[PDB]
Amino acid sequence: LTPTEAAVLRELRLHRPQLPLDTLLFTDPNKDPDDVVTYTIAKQLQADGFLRLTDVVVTLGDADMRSQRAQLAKGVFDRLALPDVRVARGQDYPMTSTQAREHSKFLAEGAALRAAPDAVHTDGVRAMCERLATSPHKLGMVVIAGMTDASALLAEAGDLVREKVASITIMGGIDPARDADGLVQPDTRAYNNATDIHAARALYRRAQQLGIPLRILTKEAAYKAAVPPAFYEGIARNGHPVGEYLRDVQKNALKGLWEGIQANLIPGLDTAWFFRTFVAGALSFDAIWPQVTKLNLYDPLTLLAALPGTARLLFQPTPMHREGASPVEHVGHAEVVRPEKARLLLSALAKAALV
Ligand SMILES: [Ca+2]
Repeated sequence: LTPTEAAVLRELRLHRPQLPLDTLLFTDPNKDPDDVVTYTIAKQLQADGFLRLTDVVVTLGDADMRSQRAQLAKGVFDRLALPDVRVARGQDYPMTSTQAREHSKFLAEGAALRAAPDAVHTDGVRAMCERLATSPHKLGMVVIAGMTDASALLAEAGDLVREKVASITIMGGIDPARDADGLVQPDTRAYNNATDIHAARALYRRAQQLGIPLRILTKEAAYKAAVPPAFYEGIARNGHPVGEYLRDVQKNALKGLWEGIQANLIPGLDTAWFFRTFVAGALSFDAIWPQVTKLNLYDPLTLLAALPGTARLLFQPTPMHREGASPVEHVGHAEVVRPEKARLLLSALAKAALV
């Protein structure tokens, strides 16, 4: 670690809960770095007693694709010394031919990290249901992917969820328009909502009907707290296979995008877009990489917003619910009050986890 990377951690450790929060995670890894960065910081947050990641249900793609994502997730948890995490593939959800193409994106970098098929399960949220029935304390639900399985969990176990879930924290989007009853509803444009829009609608609505507090972190929250390439270069620096996966995934993705834009293989985007997005022409990528200053970490910030100790340190969520209704909070650009502490905590946790 670095000195300032210690003081923020030291500071976080002041806010350790009495018991770690048992956590149910809904995730779609290996189409970008986001989800695996989250597993990485979760490792350190588990080490320091903020959470315990008991169950992970994986979505995005058809049944076999979800199993591949599940095997990848498993492989990462194994390499993070998190051997107890129970990973299962989610259930089928509606897919056009177009979605079947797009939802099947699976980075080559992840192929070699895949655990054996028998290391992961096929029965979705069943174990989560069984856990909800037998847990002595309330659990958190963290949603960093499409909402097919999170919604199914509420549909199947609404009785249990009402009594046994403390909150549902979601990397999603809020329609500026409330529904007929003034309930918050998902934005059709936010990636995790659009994966299965009807499941997202059903999750946002049913959480409020059941009185489960909802916390929605939207993409603009990540902008202030975006990290440089050194976040990635740093975690890979000691040869940790998860750190190396992450750095390679982020760098290769950005490289493919620059080169495709440049050659016009990706005609709808231009150099000007790339520069506004990642920085602040005819160049090769090794000349562009050092200029990159902004890399967004949506899913990790979402996990940070889900734990009371981390959230108090970084955010002031804005209430969105009608008076006396089931609570709904928004974390957007203005609600991230210590973005530089956020950036530092993210780096500290990630580095610590890979030691
Ligand atoms: Ca994700």
